[PDB]
Parts: sequence; C-alpha cells; structure tokens
Amino acid sequence: TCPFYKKIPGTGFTVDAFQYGVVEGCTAYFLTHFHSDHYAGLSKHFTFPVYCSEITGNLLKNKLHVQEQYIHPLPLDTECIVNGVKVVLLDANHCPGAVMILFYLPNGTVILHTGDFRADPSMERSLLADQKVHMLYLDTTYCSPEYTFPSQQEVIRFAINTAFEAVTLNPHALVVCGTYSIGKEKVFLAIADVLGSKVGMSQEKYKTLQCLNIPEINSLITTDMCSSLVHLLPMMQINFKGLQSHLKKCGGKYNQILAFRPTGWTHSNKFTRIADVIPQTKGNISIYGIPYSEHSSYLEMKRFVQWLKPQKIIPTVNVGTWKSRSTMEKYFREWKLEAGY
Ligand SMILES: CN1CCN(C(=O)Nc2ccc(F)cc2)CC1
Ligand code: NI
Repeated sequence: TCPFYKKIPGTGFTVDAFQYGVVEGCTAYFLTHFHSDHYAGLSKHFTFPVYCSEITGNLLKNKLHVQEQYIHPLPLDTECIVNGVKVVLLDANHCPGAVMILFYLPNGTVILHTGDFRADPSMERSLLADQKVHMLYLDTTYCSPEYTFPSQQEVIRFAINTAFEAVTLNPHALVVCGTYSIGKEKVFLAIADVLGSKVGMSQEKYKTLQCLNIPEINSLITTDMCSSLVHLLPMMQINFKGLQSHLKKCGGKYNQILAFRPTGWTHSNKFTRIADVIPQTKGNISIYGIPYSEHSSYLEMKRFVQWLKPQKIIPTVNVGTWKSRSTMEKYFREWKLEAGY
C-alpha cells in the first residue's frame, strides 16, 4: 500500500509510486527520475498516465517498453495544466532527466516535491523566486552535519589530472570507470575527453546513454572496446579480482589499470581532503574511490530550505527509524529559529 508521503493531497496525484499496484484515487502518476527505487513497478503492461521529463520518457519507452500512449513528457520551466491542476517541472541537478515538481493546489496551497536533488544557489533564480511554498517534500539523504563532500567541479579536476598523469607516464595503461545506474556521466566523459578517446561500454549501457539528449554523444561513446582506452564496467566488477579478469580479456594491449569508483559520501570524507585522496593498489591495478555526489550536502540542503522558508517539511528519505526522524526534525527547527521564519 502506498505511503502518505507519496500522495499529493486534493490533486489525484502520486509521486514515484509504481510498486503498490493500482493506488485508490490516483488519476496520474508522476515519475521524478529514472532510478530503480523510484520507477520500481513500471513495464509494458502499465496502462495509467505517466508524467515526467522528455529524458525520463525516452528511458521508459526504450528500456522498460512502456507504451507511447501512456507517456506524457512535459517541458521544463513551463506552466502546464494536468487533470485540472497547474504544475511546473524544474531541473533537480541530480541525474539526467531528474526533476522537482511544483503543484498549485485548487485551494491555493503550493507544494514543492524535490524528488532526488543536489541543492544549488542557481535554484534561487528559477520560477521558485516568485511565490510562497507551503509544503516541501524534501530529499533528506544527507541531512546531518557530518555529511560533507567537495563540489562536483573539484572532484572532476582530481579525476582528469590523475588519469592524464597516469596514461602520460604509461601509454599502455587502461582507465576503467564503474557504473550501476544513470547519473555521474561527467566522470567518464571528462576523463575520455582529456585522453582523446571514446568511452567503450556494453550494448546495454550504450542504449541507455543514447536515451539522454547529451550533445554530440555519437562523438563520445562506443561499443567497440578495442578502439577505446576508457572502459565502463558494472560497479560490482570494480575490485582486484574483476579488474584482473578484465585485463586478461584485452589481449595484451595493456599492462596496468587505473580504476575509479564514484561513490556518494564515505567515512574517509571526515578525515581526508580531495587533493590528499590515495588509491588502493595491488600489483599493476589501482582503485580510487571519489566522492562524486548527486545529492545535497548538509550545508547545501540547509541553505536551500532557509532561503525557501516552507511552512511544513515532509522528508522522503531516512523515514524508517524513530532516531532518523527525530534527528531530522531537530535540524528543521534549528534552521527555522536561526533564520526567523
Ligand atoms: C483528508 N484527505 C487526506 C488524503 N487526501 C488525498 O487527496 N489523498 C490522495 C489519494 C490518492 C492520490 F493519488 C492523491 C491524494 C486529501 C484529503
Ligand atoms: Ni536518485
């Protein structure tokens, strides 16, 4: 059964609610982004209206084979009427196609649902600048002050400089990057660009990337592994055993692997600056864990909420324990008292 924080009151709408069968009273199902915890349940057999971005719609059609007649893509930054209710989709600064949704309820209430997001000051000059938001359904993934990490730009600078140094010292080194979902494409694209290579990958991953509206993508990716010195593999294979096995398959073209695992936050963020990060090494294989986040840091989240000044906050992540719920509620009260709303 569908939980309360996935229902939008007085609209007939649910958000990211495809794993509960037919939800009583739901006339339209919104999907914020194409990550499996959120799309869980969609297939070629779904026959209710789905509202989403153009990119999410491309993935629904081609990867999950949802029929075209049920996919309703909406442009960003544009007032749209859906089943008698005004809505707006805004970029969430998460993975490709990820949106936040603004709902203008018939009674005058205004709700913002962030989906998954990485809060940024640029959001303070979207269509949010205008009007009051009464209720905020908030991505609280990293809602605790211990969660610090660098900007995406600083992490990409580190990865580019590391890869370029290694391959210039050894032109027979292979670079490998882990993936298990869409998002974080800049990691492998930036490294391939500095090295003058296309990114090599499976047919299945190539298909997924072709759905994303990335400019000049045919120039950047390929299924021909032999032509490429940046390879993508499943995240599960980014370990000494799996990389040893991959190196065997490359027919003596390479004699070294440099690999990257883009994680979220890890406990080594409490001790180590991005500049100081070192790999794990065994023989001719080195593995770097890099803290590339597509979710708000604690400080980014706090700044956005203190700017927005919502009347009520409904968390959508870490909702399953009393300890987590009490911790989040204490932070929301601190933020409100400090800022005066
Ligand atoms: C006192 N009620 C609370 C629930 N409520 C509502 O509208 N629920 C809902 C159901 C299904 C859906 F899709 C969306 C919302 C508002 C009035
Ligand atoms: Ni996500």
